[PDB]
Amino acid sequence: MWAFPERFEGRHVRLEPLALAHLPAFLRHYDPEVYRFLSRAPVAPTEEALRAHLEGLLGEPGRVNWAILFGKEVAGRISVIAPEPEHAKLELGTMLFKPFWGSPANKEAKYLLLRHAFEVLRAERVQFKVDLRNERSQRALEALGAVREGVLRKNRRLPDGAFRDDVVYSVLKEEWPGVKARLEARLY
Amino acid sequence: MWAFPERFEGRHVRLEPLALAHLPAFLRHYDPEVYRFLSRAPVAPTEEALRAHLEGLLGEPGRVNWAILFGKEVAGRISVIAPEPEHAKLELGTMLFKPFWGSPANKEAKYLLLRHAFEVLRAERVQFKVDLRNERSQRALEALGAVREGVLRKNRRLPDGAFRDDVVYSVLKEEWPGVKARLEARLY
Repeated sequence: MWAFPERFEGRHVRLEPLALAHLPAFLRHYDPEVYRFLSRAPVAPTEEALRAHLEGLLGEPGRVNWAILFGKEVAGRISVIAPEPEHAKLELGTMLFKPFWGSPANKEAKYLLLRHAFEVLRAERVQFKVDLRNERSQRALEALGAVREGVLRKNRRLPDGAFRDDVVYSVLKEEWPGVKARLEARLY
Repeated sequence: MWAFPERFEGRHVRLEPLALAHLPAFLRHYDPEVYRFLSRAPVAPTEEALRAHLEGLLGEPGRVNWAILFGKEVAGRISVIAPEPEHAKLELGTMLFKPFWGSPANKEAKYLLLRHAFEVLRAERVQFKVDLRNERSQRALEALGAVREGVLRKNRRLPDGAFRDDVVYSVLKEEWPGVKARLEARLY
């Protein structure tokens, strides 16, 4: 199994293990737009629905989650999804609360995790998956330098029964130096 | 959970649950080319290596496997991989022994499973994944009418440490009638 740090320290954010103790941050910054392109979105603007969503993140087998701390606030979370050491690959996904969109939080959280994945764990592939309707995130990944591999059509079903398409992107180990450079220029 | 038939009866082949009892067929028709683009390929042309490969197929969580019987021979196998009823999708994969390549076995096995998936289980998406180096299978899926969605770069690692790219294809429920028609014209 791969081991990851419980905590990361960046110039703009710090990461710590996501926990139920972080729920208040989720209750303080609820905006449906933040969850609309995520699976198992909170079903209502309530503590119960948000608790269920957070418990879902913490309970997914193999998933490792960190809260992203930006100043005195929890800005969101970043997750290592389905890590597969045997294939030297993993998936990375982030979600930031609305007030922090456009802050350096998302980029530095990714920088910290990508660096550990590629430089320490020697991952060959890190993939990202986003809803075809999530333009904002596709632009963010394009800016990051991730490669758009394609669209998994009707790859997820919502509670109401409608289907969504997933755009798959990836950064390969050979591409990390270039990606790292772009991120450092933008962050530091 | 989705329920599948233990047995299928076609005009050219019949399907029955894959089992250890089928191992002799694997030992009677060994050819490394048949496994070169599959993960966990038999590590040697031996009973032990082939037994390990077959046990691997039977032990993968959620995987449902059938032996394809063509006349008095076991021609290969077909598998439902990672079925996810909650998202109305599954993956389908086949492997035929060399002597049966070009026979109607592969197409009818797929026809039978695709029909059950789309018409009975109401699947919205059936995906196929093949090694970018497996030209033969990519041509077979093109002929089937599956849509090439993209290439997952360095998506699997081999025992020797080299990486392989996976081409992802899919057939959506709306596309099944067209696919079914092409298959029936070719089979019947």
